[PDB]
Amino acid sequence: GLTEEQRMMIRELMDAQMKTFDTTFSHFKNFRLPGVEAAKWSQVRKDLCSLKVSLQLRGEDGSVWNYKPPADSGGKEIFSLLPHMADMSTYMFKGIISFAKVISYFRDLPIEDQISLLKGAAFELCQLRFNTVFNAETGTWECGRLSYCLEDFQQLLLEPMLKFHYMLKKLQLHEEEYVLMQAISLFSPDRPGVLQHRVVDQLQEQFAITLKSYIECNRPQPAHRFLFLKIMAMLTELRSINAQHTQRLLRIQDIHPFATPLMQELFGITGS
Ligand SMILES: C[C@]12CC[C@@H]3c4ccc(O)cc4CC[C@H]3[C@@H]1CC[C@@H]2O
Ligand SMILES: ClC1=C(Cl)[C@]2(Cl)[C@@H]3C[C@@H](Cl)[C@@H](Cl)[C@@H]3[C@@]1(Cl)C2(Cl)Cl
Repeated sequence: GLTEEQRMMIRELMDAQMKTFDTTFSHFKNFRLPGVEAAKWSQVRKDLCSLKVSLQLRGEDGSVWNYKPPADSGGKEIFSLLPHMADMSTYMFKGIISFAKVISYFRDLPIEDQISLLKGAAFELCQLRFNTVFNAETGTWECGRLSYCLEDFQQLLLEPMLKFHYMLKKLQLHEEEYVLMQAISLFSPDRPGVLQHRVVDQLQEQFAITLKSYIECNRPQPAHRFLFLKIMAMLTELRSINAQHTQRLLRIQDIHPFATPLMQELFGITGS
């Protein structure tokens, strides 16, 4: 029940996803691993312990390395996973940038708006891709040979990022619905610095109409009533999480620098 333009739109998004999402993380390599003002620190300590994961690395030979993080003992040990997480997020950001550049509607925007949209949406598209490898039964992001497992229930769901991942996963979305969510987030007309507000706003409305129509054509079941509105509400929540997490990053960076060059670009840090 989709128009020709709508089916072409979904095809181009699925094509871009297929070419730029390394779903087995086969090409994520050479990453760092953990080794073998007072009111600012209190806040940064609160920021960093809201996400506690162990790390597992499965070797191509069948060997397994497992890392269990330290407890907070009021010292620098809270930063032990930051270099690794910077490398993983940088890796994800490159895939996201490649995704945008493959899409015709994005290529056709002026380069300054391309940049402003990527700065605005890179984190959100990263989270959307990570949700597709999240295992909600085991609390683990399964990234090929790497796994990130939440450390020991309804308590962890208090953290908005974690509640987001569990709630989005339980909607049991199709690949097409995920990539349309990525498009709607990418083409957000109200990101800081956007000039072609009207063009971006019209593109976003078309991706949202395509998603609403896709759901109406392919999901008649009572469990999926209001699915389109649930997704849109999740995208609003993701924007709030984006703003919250950007402020945590800048606080951590202020007292303990760790952002990679690509992270600095996307998040406004100039090097001075
Ligand atoms: C997720 C946190 C805020 C967002 C931070 C971030 C945000 C963006 C990014 O590219 C990398 C990282 C690594 C550290 C993350 C933090 C670790 C704990 C904190 O909640
Ligand atoms: Cl998404 C995101 C990724 Cl990707 C990183 Cl590198 C990390 C990897 C897995 Cl554990 C997800 Cl939950 C986290 C965060 Cl919030 C961070 Cl910590 Cl940004």
